[PDB]
Amino acid sequence: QHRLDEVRREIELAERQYDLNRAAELRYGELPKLEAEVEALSEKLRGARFVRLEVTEEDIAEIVSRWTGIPVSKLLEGEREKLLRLEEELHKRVVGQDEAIRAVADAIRRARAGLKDPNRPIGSFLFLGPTGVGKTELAKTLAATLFDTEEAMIRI
Amino acid sequence: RNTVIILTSNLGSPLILEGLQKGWPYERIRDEVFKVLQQHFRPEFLNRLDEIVVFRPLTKEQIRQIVEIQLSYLRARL
Amino acid sequence: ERWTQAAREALAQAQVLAQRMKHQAIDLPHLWAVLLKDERSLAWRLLEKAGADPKALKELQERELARLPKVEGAEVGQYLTSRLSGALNRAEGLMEELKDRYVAVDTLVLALAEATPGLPGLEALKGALKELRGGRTVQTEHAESTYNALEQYGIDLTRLAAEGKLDPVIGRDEEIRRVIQILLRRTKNNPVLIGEPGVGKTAIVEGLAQRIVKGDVPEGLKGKRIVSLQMEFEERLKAVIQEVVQSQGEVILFIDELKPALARGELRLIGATTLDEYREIEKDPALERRFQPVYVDEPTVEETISILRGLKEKYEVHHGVRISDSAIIAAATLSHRYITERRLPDKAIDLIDEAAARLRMALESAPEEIDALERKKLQLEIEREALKKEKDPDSQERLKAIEAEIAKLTEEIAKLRAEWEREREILRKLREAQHRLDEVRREIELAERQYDLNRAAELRYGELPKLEAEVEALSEKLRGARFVRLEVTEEDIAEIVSRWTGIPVSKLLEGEREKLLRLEEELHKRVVGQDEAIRAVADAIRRARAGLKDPNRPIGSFLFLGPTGVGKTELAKTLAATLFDTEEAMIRIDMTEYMEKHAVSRLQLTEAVRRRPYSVILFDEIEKAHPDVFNILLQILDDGRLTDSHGRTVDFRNTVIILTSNLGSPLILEGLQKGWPYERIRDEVFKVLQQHFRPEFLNRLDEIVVFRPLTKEQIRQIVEIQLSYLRARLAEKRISLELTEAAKDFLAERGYDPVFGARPLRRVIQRELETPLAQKILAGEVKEGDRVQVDVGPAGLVFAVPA
Amino acid sequence: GIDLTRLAAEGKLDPVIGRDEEIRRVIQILLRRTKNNPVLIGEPGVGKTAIVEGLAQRIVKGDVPEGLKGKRIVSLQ
Amino acid sequence: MEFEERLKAVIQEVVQSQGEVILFIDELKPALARGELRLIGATTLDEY
Ligand SMILES: Nc1ncnc2c1ncn2[C@@H]1O[C@H](COP(=O)(O)OP(=O)(O)NP(=O)(O)O)[C@@H](O)[C@H]1O
Ligand SMILES: Nc1ncnc2c1ncn2[C@@H]1O[C@H](COP(=O)(O)OP(=O)(O)NP(=O)(O)O)[C@@H](O)[C@H]1O
Ligand SMILES: Nc1ncnc2c1ncn2[C@@H]1O[C@H](COP(=O)(O)OP(=O)(O)NP(=O)(O)O)[C@@H](O)[C@H]1O
Ligand SMILES: Nc1ncnc2c1ncn2[C@@H]1O[C@H](COP(=O)(O)OP(=O)(O)NP(=O)(O)O)[C@@H](O)[C@H]1O
Ligand SMILES: [Pt+2]
Ligand SMILES: [Pt+2]
Ligand SMILES: [Pt+2]
Ligand SMILES: [Pt+2]
Ligand SMILES: [Pt+2]
Ligand SMILES: [Pt+2]
Ligand SMILES: [Pt+2]
Ligand SMILES: [Pt+2]
Ligand SMILES: [Pt+2]
Ligand SMILES: [Pt+2]
Ligand SMILES: [Pt+2]
Repeated sequence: QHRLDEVRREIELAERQYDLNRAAELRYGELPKLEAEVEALSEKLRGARFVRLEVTEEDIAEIVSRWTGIPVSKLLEGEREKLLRLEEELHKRVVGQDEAIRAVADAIRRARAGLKDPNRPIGSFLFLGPTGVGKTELAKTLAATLFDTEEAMIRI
Repeated sequence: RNTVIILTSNLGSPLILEGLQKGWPYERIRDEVFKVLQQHFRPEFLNRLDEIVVFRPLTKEQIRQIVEIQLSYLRARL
Repeated sequence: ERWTQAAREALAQAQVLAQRMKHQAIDLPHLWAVLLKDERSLAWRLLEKAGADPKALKELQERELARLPKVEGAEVGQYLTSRLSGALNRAEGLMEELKDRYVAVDTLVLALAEATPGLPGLEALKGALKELRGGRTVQTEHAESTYNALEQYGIDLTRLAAEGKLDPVIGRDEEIRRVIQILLRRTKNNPVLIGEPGVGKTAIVEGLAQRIVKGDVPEGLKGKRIVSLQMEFEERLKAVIQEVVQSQGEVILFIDELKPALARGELRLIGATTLDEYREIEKDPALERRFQPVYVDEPTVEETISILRGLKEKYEVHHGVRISDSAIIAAATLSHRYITERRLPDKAIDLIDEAAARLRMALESAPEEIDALERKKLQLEIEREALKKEKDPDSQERLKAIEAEIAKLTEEIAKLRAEWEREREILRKLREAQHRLDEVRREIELAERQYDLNRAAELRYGELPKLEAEVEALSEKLRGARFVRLEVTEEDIAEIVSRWTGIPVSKLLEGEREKLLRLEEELHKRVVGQDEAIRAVADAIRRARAGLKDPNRPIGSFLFLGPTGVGKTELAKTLAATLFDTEEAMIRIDMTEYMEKHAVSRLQLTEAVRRRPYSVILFDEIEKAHPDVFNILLQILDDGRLTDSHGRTVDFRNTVIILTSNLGSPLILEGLQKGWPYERIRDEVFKVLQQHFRPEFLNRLDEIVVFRPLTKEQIRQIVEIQLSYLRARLAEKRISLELTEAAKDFLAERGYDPVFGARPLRRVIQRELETPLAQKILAGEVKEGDRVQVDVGPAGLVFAVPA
Repeated sequence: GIDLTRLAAEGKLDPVIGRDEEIRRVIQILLRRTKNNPVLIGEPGVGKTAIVEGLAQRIVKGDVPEGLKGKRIVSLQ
Repeated sequence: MEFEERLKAVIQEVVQSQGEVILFIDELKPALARGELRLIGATTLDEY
């Protein structure tokens, strides 16, 4: 990797002095091997009982979780997976009011997927009905389940 | 563009409840309730709403179900 | 003409002073009094730097003036004392002894310094004056002496106007004349220009400036000088104001945006500000002695067009391009019709100026393409270097494809780089021609101001002729040049305009004429059925333009009657879009809500209209409104204007007023069931109307359109046009959406409702089609480019990709 | 001051990517007689400096038009 | 912690160690902008 890097500065430095000479053997011959050498060793570690040269989502999600909350979601769930189980997740905290969940869920799904004007909120609703039977709860739960946190709520 | 806008109100509450006691068709309720709305909200508004969701009263069972989920935190904290 | 404007003005100053104090002989004390205004005054500087303290001089000099006789009428400022005249003529002898082509104010101080016993002699004085290192043999119309407060913080417009520096202001004779008039008033001589930003208030002032320099202005202003002040601060401000008063009204001050020198009746001022900003000024009885307001109204498109044509020259010269008249008209029209922010004069120009700017940014068109091939060349140029060293002699030496490319590129490069030089050069001369072609028009006008028609003829002949054609050949030489930073056209304008709105295809192309003729088509592209309504509305509008109706009324006023959700609001919306290139041109008034302090809550209406003259105004449930509103409304239908809270009326002549109501709906429906004659319905329904609406109202309505229920097929047609967007939306993902007639029929079915109309269709299409389709897209079942097939079946619609 | 055009020359600066407009815009303003001193206005972390050092790299590559072709950018600290 | 005379003598001596020596300032900037000198700090919030 260090060579390949040095070799990149190397080449570029030639495509300035016009010394096509050097720049030649570098871009063709040098860079080729080095690029295969590293890609060779990389692959040479596709299996490592004590190593992983790879940096992945989990790794990212983790350091991200370190600054926020639960990699279980930050990571794992992808918008797609999340939006499909949406009605489930919501019901884990909001009892009944099925009509509400579906509507909100469908609206949001209909929102992503790109079937609505991009210049609008993901979804807008008007909750009607009795008091203390779901409304604010659903609003809270939505914030959490959809945005991985009840901190994503803003009340007026 | 990345926000969800929820708006609450009790404008149709009474009528909605009434529609549930007299047990008349949901559609009859929604329409009856909408009219009321048309009296306190500019159509431009009601028309730009993705949905007009109607929450209803809870059933003894649900209430118990809520008790359960409510107990969860206690279980957890304990 | 003979002495510099500086000294020249100094003399006039002294003369006017003589008059003010009612003197007979314009003596030295007068000249001193005006020359020694501030510490900054040149006469003061030069004198203090020589030895004699100016203050004592001025002090003692005014003493003499105070010890002079009070004459009368024809004896005031009757003549020049022998001493003064002598000094004045001695000043000329001193200018020749210095090489100054004219008599400046400093050379004038020496002369007087000689005619005044007690202060420094030539030797000392010439040395001090000399302590300003040359530059006095310059021009006569401007010696450029930056010493005094006025010259320090003020621009002398009359000066620029003198040297043809000001832009040709055209089309505001009335406002200028009014300003002139006001300055002559004894009671209120300080005119303030009240107008909106961009209207051209300052233009008025500089326009007046030019007239003064041409003697186009009456007496009393004939020699005046207009100075524009431009925003310890007050320390210098006072130094300025107190210096204008010492000029003795011979200098008018112009503030683009105090009382002691004013109320005293010695500070002649010209203002300019907003309406409301001036209203506050109208709260100081001592000041608000009525600065003689002069409301400069925003020019019409035609006027704006003339103005643009005026500066046409300047712009294309100061920027080196060619602004076609076509583009000019566009800048005026398009702005006045779709630019809600600024007001005409300004915005139109900004458009022309801003559309051209892009041509300047369009200079880096060569390097980009030249270097684009350069790098691309080095790519293959270095690639060969590797194929030259062969391990495969008769397999690698077949790089004749790459080598050939280098040549071509070496060709294209040598081409464009040299070809570019043409454009660049052709421009070189052109810009020079436009400059001399200007220096000539300046020279000529000059002559035509001093009867030296000698030059005015030799130039206007042959000379001028050349440039005009030379700077005409050079332009014709830059046809479709690779670097066209010349012609500015409609497309260019329309584009920058579209950048602030939408679709040049219409903004541009579409001419009111073409648009008004296809009106019924366009409307039907979005509104299904209700043919009677479209026709009526369309004909009313067409009848409106063409000029067959009172100019003082809205373009068209209507009352939509009939069922609900069958066209009314849609037509209203569609109209706004099709007629005003945007649904943003709509303004709704949900009357069913304004049931309280209504009147007050709309002078809101006036504002929307105020910012968007061309717009459709929709009043829902008109019957629910209270008599109060009908007045504001009725006032719109008549005279097509309206007075808001503040006062400044808003223009409604360019609006379309649609009013809805369900007053006859039931009867209308009944008439359709019992299938009785349309005329029988209309008449029956009209009676009802006559019971809730004042005849004055019903009579001032261009049409009383009646919407009717939709037919099964109409719905389907709506379903189709409704699907259009979904499609145009799914298009962004190359996803096609073909539905079965069965499917469409299903939506039509579920979509329409007897009492609600086609309102439900949307919710239906959303749930029955969009919701499912969304799940498929997120789930991945529907990918990019797929052609989604939709058909009916049990439990609702079913989808199918390909298969 | 740190010579960015030099760090670019030696290939020390990291690859700025995806900001053609802004750069070109600056390239422009850096040639306008009236106002030739362009100021980058933006929130912290958006990549303002990148724009500059990005421009630096172009100069060293001749990727920049004429009039800046040989220029040297120095960052005062 | 002529003052800077010795300070520089220190900072320039840590860099010559080649990152093999970490400097710890309990409660400099220049030789930190260009890119060099591995440092570990510690302070109150406001300062930072
Ligand atoms: N459907 C539900 N599922 C779970 N908990 C519920 C539900 N409905 C109501 N609750 C409980 O009731 C309280 C408030 O519920 P919520 O739906 O936010 O009603 P509310 O209309 O916001 N009340 P308030 O803001 O006080 O006027 C919380 O303690 C909830 O746990
Ligand atoms: N009558 C006119 N003749 C020529 N140019 C004009 C005229 N009126 C306005 N303009 C142009 O419009 C711009 C502003 O003109 P100006 O007369 O200063 O108006 P304004 O209303 O005072 N602007 P503001 O000070 O922002 O409120 C300049 O670019 C002028 O060239
Ligand atoms: N003639 C029509 N052409 C096209 N779309 C129509 C038509 N009639 C009704 N619609 C549809 O119905 C909805 C509203 O139509 P509109 O004509 O504005 O009725 P309305 O006056 O608003 N009644 P409501 O919505 O019930 O208060 C929109 O979804 C329209 O697409
Ligand atoms: N266009 C880009 N290409 C590559 N890296 C970038 C780009 N823009 C920003 N960065 C990176 O983001 C970080 C900050 O970049 P910078 O250009 O300094 O932005 P900033 O918003 O100005 N912050 P600051 O200078 O500290 O006020 C550095 O790590 C950069 O490498
Ligand atoms: Pt393996
Ligand atoms: Pt919350
Ligand atoms: Pt007097
Ligand atoms: Pt004279
Ligand atoms: Pt001010
Ligand atoms: Pt530009
Ligand atoms: Pt551009
Ligand atoms: Pt609208
Ligand atoms: Pt009402
Ligand atoms: Pt109203
Ligand atoms: Pt220290």
